Amino acid sequence: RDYIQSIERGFAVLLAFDAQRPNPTLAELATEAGLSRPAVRRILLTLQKLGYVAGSGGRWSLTPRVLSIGQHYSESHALIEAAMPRLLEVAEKTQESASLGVLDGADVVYAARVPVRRIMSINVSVGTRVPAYATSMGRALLAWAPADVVERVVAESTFQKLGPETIGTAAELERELAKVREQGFALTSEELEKGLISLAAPVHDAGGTVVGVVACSTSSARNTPAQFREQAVPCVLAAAAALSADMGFA
Amino acid sequence: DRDYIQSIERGFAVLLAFDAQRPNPTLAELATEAGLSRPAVRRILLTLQKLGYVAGSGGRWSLTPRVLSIGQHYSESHALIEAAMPRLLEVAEKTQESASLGVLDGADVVYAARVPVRRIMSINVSVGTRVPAYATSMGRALLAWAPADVVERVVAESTFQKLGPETIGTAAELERELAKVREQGFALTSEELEKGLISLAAPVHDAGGTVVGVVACSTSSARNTPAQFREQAVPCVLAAAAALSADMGFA
Repeated sequence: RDYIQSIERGFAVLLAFDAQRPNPTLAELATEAGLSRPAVRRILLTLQKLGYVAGSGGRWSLTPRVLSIGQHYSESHALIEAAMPRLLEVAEKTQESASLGVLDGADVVYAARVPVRRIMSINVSVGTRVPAYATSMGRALLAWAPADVVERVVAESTFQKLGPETIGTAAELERELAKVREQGFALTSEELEKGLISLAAPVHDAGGTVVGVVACSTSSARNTPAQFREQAVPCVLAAAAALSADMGFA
Repeated sequence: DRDYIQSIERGFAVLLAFDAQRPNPTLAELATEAGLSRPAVRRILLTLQKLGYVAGSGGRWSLTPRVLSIGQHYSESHALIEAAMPRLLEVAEKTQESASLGVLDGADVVYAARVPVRRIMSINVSVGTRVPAYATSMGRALLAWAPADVVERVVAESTFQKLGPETIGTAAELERELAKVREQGFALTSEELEKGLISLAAPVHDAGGTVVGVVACSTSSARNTPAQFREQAVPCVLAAAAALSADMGFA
């Protein structure tokens, strides 16, 4: 009708790949994608012609051309490049990795990252997805968002218990959103994962629309939430403010 | 069995039509760029919208962040290492020197891959060895075309301590070195990491134009002068980096 299911299946094949299993057979991909082998074979051959996969010896690999499509999101969103120097200022000051988060349905996606080298690794790459309900980024992105947006997120939010302190209910989400509006930032402790503490502050575009958040995380082994707030809040808010200015916010 | 699904090609053609020049384009702008009819592109946009990859409003369209999540199903570093091996062997055979792939990690360069040669008196590096970006050919070739914020991080995290007789000691000096590298197309250093050690590195690119590593090669001043080594080794360090760049889809 207006729905091209093969496009869906094309993505399903790409997403069936595991970063840690770089060279699967057709059969492994089709089982992962939940698609028939003839479907997967035809998709693979198309993706190969387009330069996204390479096939050899019954096995298949992604190519770097697979990162190229993602790079178009960044190229067409100037906030990403502008973010980098501001995130570096956060990472240097705190010695904690600094990120730009953007809303994508019920998830937040890490759109840009300045990592710090520890073994005590708070591990996410660009394109990593985390639920909005359970994160500081989520809350700083939803605190000033429309009610319909929020409901649409809530409807899709699994509200899993991910850490010892993860909120349970949407009624509870709403109480955290209220705090964020009063604070001007979100703080979460042990909600996305055991031992994980995060701050995030909203970034505004020229219209005063919250288009992203500057975020910084620590381990509870390094700081208590109150310590992390006292230490890191000033530079997280200053980074978001500058980034907002960069976008033409007044 | 047809081995080709056109609408998958068209889906990508539409996704790729969004860029710095078309951040929020209309249907007509997208259809023109993709080389497709507007009805076809309309149907593809509506499918991509349902899948959460684009968002449409007021006759204009945007990529959502969802496309970012595709790349995380890939390790480029693993792939670069695998593709590197044959090219590094080529370099080791032509130069008679251990050939390495270097990658950037913060202010350090890591020896990601290595093809060693056999000498009694040897240049000793294992995979995983880190050397500072500020003091090395590999560092300089990894930084010379890197975004300002990447160079800025290195600077903030570098000690700039003297390691060999000729190590640069300042950000201003590093910056001058990087300009020389942009102009040369490769880095050459001598005596900056250790007395008697001379090094060359050339940048490697992937499909998206990003410098993803360097092909590198070192010698001893007992076997070569810096000018001598640059003569005999640069051509094939360059050819190896260019061949590996191609393996990685660089146009």
